[PDB]
Amino acid sequence: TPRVLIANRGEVAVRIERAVSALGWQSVAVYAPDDAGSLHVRRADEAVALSGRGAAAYLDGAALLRVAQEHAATHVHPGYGFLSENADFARACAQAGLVFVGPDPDTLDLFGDKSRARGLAQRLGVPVIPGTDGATTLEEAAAFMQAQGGAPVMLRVVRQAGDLAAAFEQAYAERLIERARHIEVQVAGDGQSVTHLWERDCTVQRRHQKLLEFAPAPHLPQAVRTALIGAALQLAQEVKYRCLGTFEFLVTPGGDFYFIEANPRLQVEHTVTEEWCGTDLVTAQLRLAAGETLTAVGLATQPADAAPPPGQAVQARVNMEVGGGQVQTFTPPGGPGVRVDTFVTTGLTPSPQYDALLAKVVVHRRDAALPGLLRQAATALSEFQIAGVSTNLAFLQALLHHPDVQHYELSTHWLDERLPELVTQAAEYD
Amino acid sequence: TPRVLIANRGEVAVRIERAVSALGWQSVAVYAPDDAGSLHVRRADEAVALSGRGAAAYLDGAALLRVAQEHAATHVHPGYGFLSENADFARACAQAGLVFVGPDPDTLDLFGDKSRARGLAQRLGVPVIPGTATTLEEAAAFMQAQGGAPVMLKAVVRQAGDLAAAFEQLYAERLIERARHIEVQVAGDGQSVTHLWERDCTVQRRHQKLLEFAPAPHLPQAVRTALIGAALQLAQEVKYRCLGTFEFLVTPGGDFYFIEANPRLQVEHTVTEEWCGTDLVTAQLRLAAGETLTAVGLATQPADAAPPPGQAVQARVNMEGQVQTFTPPGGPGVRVDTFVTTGLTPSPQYDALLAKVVVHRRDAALPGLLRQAATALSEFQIAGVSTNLAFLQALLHHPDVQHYELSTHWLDERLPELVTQAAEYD
Repeated sequence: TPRVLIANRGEVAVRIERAVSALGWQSVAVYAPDDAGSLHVRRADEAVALSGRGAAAYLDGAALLRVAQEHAATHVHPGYGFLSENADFARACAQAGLVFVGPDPDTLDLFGDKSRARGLAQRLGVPVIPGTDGATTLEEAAAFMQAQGGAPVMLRVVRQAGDLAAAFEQAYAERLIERARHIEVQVAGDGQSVTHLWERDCTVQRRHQKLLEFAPAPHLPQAVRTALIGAALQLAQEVKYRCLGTFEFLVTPGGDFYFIEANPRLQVEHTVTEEWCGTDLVTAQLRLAAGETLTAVGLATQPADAAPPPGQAVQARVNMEVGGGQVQTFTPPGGPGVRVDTFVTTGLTPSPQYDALLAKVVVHRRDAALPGLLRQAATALSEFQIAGVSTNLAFLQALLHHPDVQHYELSTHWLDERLPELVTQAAEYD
Repeated sequence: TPRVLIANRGEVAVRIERAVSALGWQSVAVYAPDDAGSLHVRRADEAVALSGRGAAAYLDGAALLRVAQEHAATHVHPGYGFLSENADFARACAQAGLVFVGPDPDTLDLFGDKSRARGLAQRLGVPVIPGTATTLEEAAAFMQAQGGAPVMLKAVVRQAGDLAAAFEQLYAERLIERARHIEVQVAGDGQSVTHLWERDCTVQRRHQKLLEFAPAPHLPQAVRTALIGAALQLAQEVKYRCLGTFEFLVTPGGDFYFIEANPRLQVEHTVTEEWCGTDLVTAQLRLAAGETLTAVGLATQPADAAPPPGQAVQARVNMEGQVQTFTPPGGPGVRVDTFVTTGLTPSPQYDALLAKVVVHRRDAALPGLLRQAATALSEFQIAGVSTNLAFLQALLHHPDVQHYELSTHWLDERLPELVTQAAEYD
């Protein structure tokens, strides 16, 4: 029976402890003292204190390897963030007789390298953003910028050939892709075959942090869907992918797409796909790591144009925001069509060592119309009673009532452009 | 846009507010003053105080009709309990231009009368429990013809000589031993009928359900198909509209007997919802407003339709003070339906139900569901009132429940054992 070391904390470590229990396996959690009131502590079958201090304590690869040895772990689940994309760490697990819950280290190395992941995309016919592939010839950043014809470029954002030398100095030539949606494809594999759980749309972002994530992508034509999934399946198949991974794209209004990132791990938003599709991704992920087939783990091996599930779901990230305080009242929404993934209980004082996430609220219904889903999600959020720390709950409600979200007339820059209006609107919910 | 008067309170009234909302419709809630801390007050689009007191307040038919008139309601949802089986009330709604969310009043009468419903089952070939107008010389004659098997009087006698002494404290029927409680969920649009398969509610404390399973664990398909086909006969026969449940006792070899037709939503609709991936209450409302099964998203399907994969169970968390801490479980595979929030003081005018906890998984093996259920309940933080949480845990860990080697008399027989056991979980 596996003994799974959860090399992570917070809402993901809780998540993992619940999939481990569902399998009849055992879990070993780790914690830093400033994290000790976290639900992931109590929820493990056994929790092991780290001698490190902060976020640092969870990133000490050799410390985690000591924990694993000392407590007879067989498997290491890195969750997301921390060491989930660290190929050396995966190697070191492998070396110590531990199975890393993730693809092979060579695949970690590949998808973690901008230049190798691009070249792979290019060799398979998968479009990528126009850019400088490596280094940056740099007086010429101007030359590529001149080749973009007046269109803006990201290093900072450079809009004029004149502004380049000065903006550049502040601190690698990519075309700025404007008016696009962020659409990503969930993959799974067993090392022989690959499959998919369709898509998610994570377009509503605040300085590149995702706030609202939708499965399906609203108002997406099937032809674009089947193309996105086909691209993702080609990437995964080419590396003989094992376990879970997500392939991220920017998609223009007319359905052009650009491969932007391969995340070779579980993601925060895996929850929306779970509730839309009626599937447990994390038990599947664990079983795939332990050597079962897609068919044995209960994932259908399906083509890119497979008809998507009916219904719809959205996840909202509830954040503390910044600030401090001890959590005094904390009573997340529940009941039909709502699911909440957290680590927070009453009397917790969150530590600034860790990100601002307090809870993820997933809302799901079985009809197709977006406005009805947004109304349901706003209601569920309005039932979230938090006292003692400040949150984004009003801001989430302003998002969910905004017309442009109601028609999904959105791009990845939508929110940053409208931040003052949205902050005004949020005071009606405060 | 309909405005639905919710003639009820507590968790079901919150349930119905949620379904009305999903539809883009409007709710009007009602409450007695001592119930004003309930979630169903604030969760409704508009809430109205009753001038009655406690439970009585909610049973005042004419008062409710006055609320409906004054607030321009169009539909009345009676939930379950209270006036949900009251045919006179249903008639009165219709008279006042309010659509009663449930079947026609002639069906409420029929299914509310033991002798008419027995009679219907009999005409249709559906077995009913042997039984009896009393006369002690009808009771003792029946007891004899049962050749020594026990018998119940209602509305428990083991020996002929024990009868008359026992009698006075009425009709008589065979006591059905070693049976499971299996019930079939029906839905109709008045033209056609369909089902969402079965539930098992065998674990009972003096006839009060505590754990309710969908599907019925370790049920042969042949027995499923028969149960469903019997229920579908009963419902097609009355051209049933809306939701209704047909309950049976089932022997270990698969004999079954019709025991009750509940022509309404039930408390344990929630387990079927999670197992099947269906919203029964929005269907029910749409069905009451005259859409077809098809139009409301319900497959019209035969008795032998293959059941959905996975499994689900509901546990009823009961107060059995002021609620100082209330933090229900959550996360993947759990759903909690309540009305309670921190600082509510429960009124002893209303039943002991605090929360329904529904746990759902997509594999087949029962012990793993039980384990999941137990772990969810261990996360339920309640302070200020006493609950049945530890008791519920002892149920979930018991080997007989793990093997589903149960009957409707199982818990009652083992109550001291289980009460001992529960002590380990607090």
